[PDB]
Amino acid sequence: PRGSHMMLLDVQTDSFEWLIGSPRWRESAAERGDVNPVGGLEEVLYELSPIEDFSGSMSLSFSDPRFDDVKAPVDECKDKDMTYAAPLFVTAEFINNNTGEIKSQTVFMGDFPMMTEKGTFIINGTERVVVSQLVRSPGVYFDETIDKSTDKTLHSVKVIPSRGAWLEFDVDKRDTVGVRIDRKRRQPVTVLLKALGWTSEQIVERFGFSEIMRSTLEKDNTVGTDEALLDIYRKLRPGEPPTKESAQTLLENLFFKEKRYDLARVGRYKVNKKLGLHVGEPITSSTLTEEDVVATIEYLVRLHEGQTTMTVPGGVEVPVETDDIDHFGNRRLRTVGELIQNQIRVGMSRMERVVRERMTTQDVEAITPQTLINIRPVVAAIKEFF
Amino acid sequence: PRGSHMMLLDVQTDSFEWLIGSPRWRESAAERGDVNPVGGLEEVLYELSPIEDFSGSMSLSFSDPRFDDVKAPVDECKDKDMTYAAPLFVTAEFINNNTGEIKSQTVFMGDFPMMTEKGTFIINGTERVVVSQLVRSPGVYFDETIDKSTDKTLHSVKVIPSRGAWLEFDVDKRDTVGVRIDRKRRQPVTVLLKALGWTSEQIVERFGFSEIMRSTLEKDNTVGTDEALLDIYRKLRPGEPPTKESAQTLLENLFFKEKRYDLARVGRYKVNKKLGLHVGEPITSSTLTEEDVVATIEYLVRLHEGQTTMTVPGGVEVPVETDDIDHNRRLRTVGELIQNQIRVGMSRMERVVRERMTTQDVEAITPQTLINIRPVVAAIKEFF
Repeated sequence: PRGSHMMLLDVQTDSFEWLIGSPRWRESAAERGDVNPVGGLEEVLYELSPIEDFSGSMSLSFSDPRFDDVKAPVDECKDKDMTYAAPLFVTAEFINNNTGEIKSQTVFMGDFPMMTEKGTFIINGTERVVVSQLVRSPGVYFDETIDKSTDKTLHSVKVIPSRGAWLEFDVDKRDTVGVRIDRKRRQPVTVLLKALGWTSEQIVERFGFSEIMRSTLEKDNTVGTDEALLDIYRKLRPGEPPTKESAQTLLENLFFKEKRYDLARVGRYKVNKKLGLHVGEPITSSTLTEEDVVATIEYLVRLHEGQTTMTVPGGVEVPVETDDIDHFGNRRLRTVGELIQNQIRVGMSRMERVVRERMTTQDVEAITPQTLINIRPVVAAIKEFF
Repeated sequence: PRGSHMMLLDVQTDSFEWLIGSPRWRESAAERGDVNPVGGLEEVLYELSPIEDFSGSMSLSFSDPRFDDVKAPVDECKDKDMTYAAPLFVTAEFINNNTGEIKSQTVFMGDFPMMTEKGTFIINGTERVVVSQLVRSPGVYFDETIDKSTDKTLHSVKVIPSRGAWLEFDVDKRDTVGVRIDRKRRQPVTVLLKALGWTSEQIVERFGFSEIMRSTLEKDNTVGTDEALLDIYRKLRPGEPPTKESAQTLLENLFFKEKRYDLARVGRYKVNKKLGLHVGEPITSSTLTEEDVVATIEYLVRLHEGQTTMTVPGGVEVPVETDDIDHNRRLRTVGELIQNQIRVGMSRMERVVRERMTTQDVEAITPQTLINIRPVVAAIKEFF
């Protein structure tokens, strides 16, 4: 329950105009100034494009989202218990990287519920008002709890971007240090370290001061960078055929590429500040770095052993403490358009999984965008939202 | 932040029709089978009527909340930075109980922001959406906490009504049992007991099993009921001269009178089961009782003692445990939200009436001389 107590109608309706990339939004973005304006649905399509198989001999890209006219007037949608919506169409482009052949099509991506003049939606005849929400603002947040069972003191940390996957570390009751990538299952943190190119020697050179890091390294079953990369792939894409190259591409696109990851200026500043990085640098790139990952793990571990300061290589000394003040200032306001955009992403990612798996079972000459694209996860996500 | 994630527009517009007691609502509430329907503003006026002076020699009562036409239309209010509103009038009659004379007048209560067809309000030209909230449902809720500085287990309890003042008890890290009334400042719980007419002997008799209750009673600097009542009044009403009577009156009005306090049937039931009170008896009232207050303190105290069972005098055995307040919760519509701000404004308007009832000449007293609508317009202006 994180809804606003009060909303400005115009701010929310403007955010829906943005989400659908409407003309009025373009001219409002043109006056207020200025260029590089990207629609909400535009962004989502741009983010996941291109979708590739593990080979990767196939790619599929999305672009140019637009709408047809509404299927029925509002009053007709009310007196017939229908949803006020407009058909969504995108430009999908399939590429066979072996031949270089390109197959472009227009694809229907489902009926998209449109905001009325009242700033409302009409779902199944019922008029609804979507409320803006207060969510955790970008940053890196450390905390402390007590285990329900053994009553040991536990520490965890969340790297929360403005946009993209979550990265979570924790010390558990079995004295291990773990990593959760994109809310997936828990792995020993040494796995992620190796996937980034760290040898066991470098790991003990850096984290040898901690015994739980030395024990985690022992009870860690991966041997080498390649094996760690594949363990991550299996945790994130179960049932799908792993390769060293696609897992490597996967990890890069999760945190280190601007396309699907963004801390934004506020997140990048707060991460630098908290960990003592970029001591004299301005904010340019808003992706995570290898330094951020290593620093965060070190911070968590020193926090667990009861240390109060720390200094990363080339950084300044910072206090090591929980961010227990995870209230007031550490929250931001997500408009209606942004909320819908987020649910679109979720549906899109499930659609993206089906594309990859259909790329491995379909005949490459019969493969078109239409054969690859199942829009059900997208219409189910919107359905779930309302 | 406790707003809904989604509202149904027809629910919110209906709640506003209910608030202003419109004919549209009165119809809608007739076909639904609601017998004897009462509007939102109408309900509030009843809760505070009549306002009687201490001596019982005069009274002031309110009725018939009604509106004229709105000042400017929606468009005109948007263009001129005007608030889209309609003047509110009530009927207020003053009775002199000595002479039997009645003085009835129509009183202006201020400009009332009206909800549009979009479920919005135009305030100074800007269109705004008030959001329904999810609040804690009625009942009595015990929880457990760990103090960082001592690793001590702390327990707290909140008695939440459907309508009215909160009541909180807690065990701190100094092993004192305290109370917060209407979310005001903490006092030792023995002050509340003394204020309710309990003596130290009666307190030691009922709560002697607890060392922290003995300790709280020791460190309690209040001697007797009268001193306890004054201390409470000081905490609840700062800057104001504390008398004997206006302290007892305040405490009665907080929890034990229907005018200002309502557990609702769900609350009354939940409190009964939790504390093992009136096991088979039917619900006759939804106010708090002294029995509830004492039982709640005892529960919290036994909870801290590590005890697993409690049997209140004349009650049944209940398990002693914390509550896992996960879900419950209830929905407060926009109309109900506005109604609560009206209550606040009206209650301040009420205190001024009582003040003016003392210092004015009864033969010159009219409803217009008693009613100052400034706290009401302030509560409304603040809300939006």
